[PDB]
Amino acid sequence: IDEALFDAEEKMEKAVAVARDDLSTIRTGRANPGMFSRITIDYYGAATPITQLASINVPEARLVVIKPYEANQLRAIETAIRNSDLGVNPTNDGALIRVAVPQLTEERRRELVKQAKHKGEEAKVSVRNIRRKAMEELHRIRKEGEAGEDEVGRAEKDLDKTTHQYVTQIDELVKHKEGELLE
Repeated sequence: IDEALFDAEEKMEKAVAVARDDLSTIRTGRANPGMFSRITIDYYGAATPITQLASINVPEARLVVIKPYEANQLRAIETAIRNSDLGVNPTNDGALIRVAVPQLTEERRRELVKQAKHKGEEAKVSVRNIRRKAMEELHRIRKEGEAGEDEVGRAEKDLDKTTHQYVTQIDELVKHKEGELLE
């Protein structure tokens, strides 16, 4: 009864952490390491993100220079960024990669808004399933009489409040990203 509830809340908090991460990978004006973390290369038969194979210094708000842990790899990485949906032009001074992040085209903004909204919807749906799982658990507990009708009743109101609070937090992260996209 407490397990179903305390473990649900913790799952929710975790889904909100994941959502936050996922949303930060969204490309935007003001470059950041976040957008590169989803681009990855064939590193000896398995894949591996550019973010475990290189260091990502961000000089200007609209420039990013990268320093691969291994100098021969420098090229495969440059290829990766050139392939991304990020719509960016890579370059290299032989040991490092220069990447100037063009201004978002207006059409591309609305595009990425839709993406951010979708990630929210995804994370909110999963919070709701976490809740349904524990809610079905309390319903079980009430049927088999392993706690009083008043106990469970209280725990159902508490879960509902907790769920609402985390769904609301995900809408926040969305609205913030969407505002960040439109200036």
